[PDB]
Amino acid sequence: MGVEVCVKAAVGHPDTLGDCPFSQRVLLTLEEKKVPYEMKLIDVQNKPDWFLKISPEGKVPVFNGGDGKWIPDSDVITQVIEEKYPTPSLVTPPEYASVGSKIFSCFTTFLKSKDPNDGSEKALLTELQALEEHLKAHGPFINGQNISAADLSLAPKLYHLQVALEHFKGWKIPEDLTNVHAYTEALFSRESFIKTKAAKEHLIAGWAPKV
Ligand SMILES: [Ca+2]
Ligand SMILES: [Ca+2]
Repeated sequence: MGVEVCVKAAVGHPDTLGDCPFSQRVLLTLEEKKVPYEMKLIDVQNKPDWFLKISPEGKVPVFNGGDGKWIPDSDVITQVIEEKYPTPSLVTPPEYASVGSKIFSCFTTFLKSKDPNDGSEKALLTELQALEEHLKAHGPFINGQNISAADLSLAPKLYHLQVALEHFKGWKIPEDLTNVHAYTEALFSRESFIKTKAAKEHLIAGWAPKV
């Protein structure tokens, strides 16, 4: 049957797409593979019962590939989509799987930090520098000329990084990391990314209580 995906609505705005980066990874995957799908927005503070019946732990995103079940976990979901819709191939080589894997967590720790000298900035910078070296050697995407799964996993997280760190801390990725800047400027301007990203005010609102 028809492909369907449940994703988070923006806080306080039930008919507006939210900022959940795992949801966005899934949506980016469907968009780039040109798969038709229906999107269902879930108010995670007011979940509807029909949703609780198919997602009993309230987990979002969940994906229905037309095979009579709803599955969680954006890793698993994007692999299922890869298997079902092989072209374009978004397979990322295993040796590039962990590229930028610590960026989001380092970002969250630095964002929530209220002590300038606790070392979280240095850690974030170290991970960004690793991304920079990888992109220099193997760019422009994580797997060269063709976009792939690792890009679609990483781009939503870098979007959070840029918007939230600039807003809350007035912090920006250093300009000498030119490959990272080319990377984020390229990814954020893709039609798929513009279509599936949160409005910045909603992303900022989402981070406000956590900060
Ligand atoms: Ca709304
Ligand atoms: Ca915006």
